[PDB]
Amino acid sequence: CWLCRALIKRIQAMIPKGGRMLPQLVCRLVLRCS
Repeated sequence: CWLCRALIKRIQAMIPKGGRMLPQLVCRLVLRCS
């Protein structure tokens, strides 16, 4: 989760086209964080 969050936060700025909901949630969704 830490790393997932780091990447997720930075990326948010980068793409206006795609949208990810709050990072803790996003990591669980992909379940990358588990």
